[PDB]
Amino acid sequence: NYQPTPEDRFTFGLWTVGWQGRDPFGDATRRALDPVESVRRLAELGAHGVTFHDDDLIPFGSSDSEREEHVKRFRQALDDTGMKVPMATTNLFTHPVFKDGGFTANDRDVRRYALRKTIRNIDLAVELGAETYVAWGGREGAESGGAKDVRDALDRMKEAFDLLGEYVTSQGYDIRFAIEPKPNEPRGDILLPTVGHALAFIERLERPELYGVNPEVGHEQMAGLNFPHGIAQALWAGKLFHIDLNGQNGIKYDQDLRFGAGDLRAAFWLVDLLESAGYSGPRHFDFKPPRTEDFDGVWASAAGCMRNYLILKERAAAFRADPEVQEALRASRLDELARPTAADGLQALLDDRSAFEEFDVDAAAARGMAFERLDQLAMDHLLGARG
Ligand SMILES: OC[C@H]1O[C@H](O)[C@H](O)[C@@H](O)[C@@H]1O
Ligand SMILES: [Co+2]
Ligand SMILES: [Mg+2]
Repeated sequence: NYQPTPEDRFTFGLWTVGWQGRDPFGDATRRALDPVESVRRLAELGAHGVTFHDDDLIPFGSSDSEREEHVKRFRQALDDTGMKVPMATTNLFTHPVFKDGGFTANDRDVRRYALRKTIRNIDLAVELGAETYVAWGGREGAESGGAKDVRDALDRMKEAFDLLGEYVTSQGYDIRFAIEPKPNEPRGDILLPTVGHALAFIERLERPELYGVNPEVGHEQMAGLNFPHGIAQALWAGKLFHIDLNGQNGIKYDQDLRFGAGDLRAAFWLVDLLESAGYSGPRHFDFKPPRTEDFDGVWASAAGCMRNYLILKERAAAFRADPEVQEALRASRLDELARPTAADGLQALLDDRSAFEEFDVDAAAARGMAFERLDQLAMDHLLGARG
C-alpha cells in the first residue's frame, strides 16, 4: 500500500540520507555515503530525483581535475537510473571562512568569495537540469546586537541577489532562485527569519520575478508559526517555488525529523493545501535520519517520508470529497468567504443602511460558526474513523 512512484515527484537532498550523525555533542555514527550509491538506492525506493550542495558532490578544495571525475561518476548514475536533479544550492555555512556569513560577512573579501563560489555552482546546476536554485543563509546573522548593522547587511544581501539575477539573465539560463528562511541556528538570530520576511525582501530586489521562497516545515515551527498559513500566503503571492518537507516538535533546535513526524495535524492541513491548490513543484524532503539508526534505518526513514505524504494525501482527498464535509463547510460559511465584501463599490457601501445603521448586530453575533463539528470531521478523516 501507498507505494511511491516517480510521478509523485518526491526528491531528497544528498545531505539527508547521507547525514553521518554528527551533532553538537557527539561524533558521527555512520560512515560516509557515496553520492552514486544514494542515487541508486533512492531510485529503488521510488524517488523522482535528488538535490545537492556543491560540497556534497565535490569535496571542498578539489582540483579542477578531481572535480570533473566527481561530476562524471554522478552524471553516469543519473543517466543509468533516469533520476532528475530539480534543485541545487551552495554550501555557504560549513567552512570556517563563512563563520560570519557569506553574502553579509563583515569582511568584503569573504562576500566576493561567497558570490564566486555560488556562481560556479549555478553553472553546474543548469548543466544537470535544475529548475530552482536555493539559498539558505544559515550564517547570515549575529549572536550580539552590535556585531551586525542590519540595514547595511540587507543592502549587501540585496546586492548579492541582484548580482546573481544579473548573472543568470546575462547567460540566458532558465533557472529561478528560492530563498529558504530559518529563524535561528547556527546563528543566534538569522536574517530573513520567516517566510514573511523573505517575501517582503524579494519585493525590493531589481528583478523580483526571478525570486521566490523555499519554506521548510520545521523552520517556521521553530518560531511557533502556523506552517500551512505561511504556505497559503506564499501561494497567494505566487512565490512558492519549492518546499522542504520534514517534522519538528515545537520550539527547539532544528530537528529535521521525517515528514509526518512532529505536528501531524499540521502535516494533514499542509497536504490538503498543496493538493487543493495544485502545487506542481517537487515534494522535497529535508530530513535527517536520527543518529541512533544504522543504514537500514536510514532507508526505512526515507521510505517513511514518502509513505506519510501518500497517506495524508488520501485522507485529505477523502475529507474534501465527503458530502457531509461539504455540508459542514456551508454551515460554517466557508463559501461566503469567497464572495467579495463590497463588489458594489465604496459609494454603494457608504449608502447601504443595512451595513451599519440598520445592521442587527445582536442577531449576527448570535450565529454559531460550527467550527468544532467541521474540525471533528477533519479529525475522523485523518484517523480513518470514516471515509
Ligand atoms: O538550502 C539547502 C539546505 O542547506 C542546509 O543543509 C540546511 O540545513 C537546509 O535547511 C537547506 O535546505
Ligand atoms: Co531544518
Ligand atoms: Mg531546508
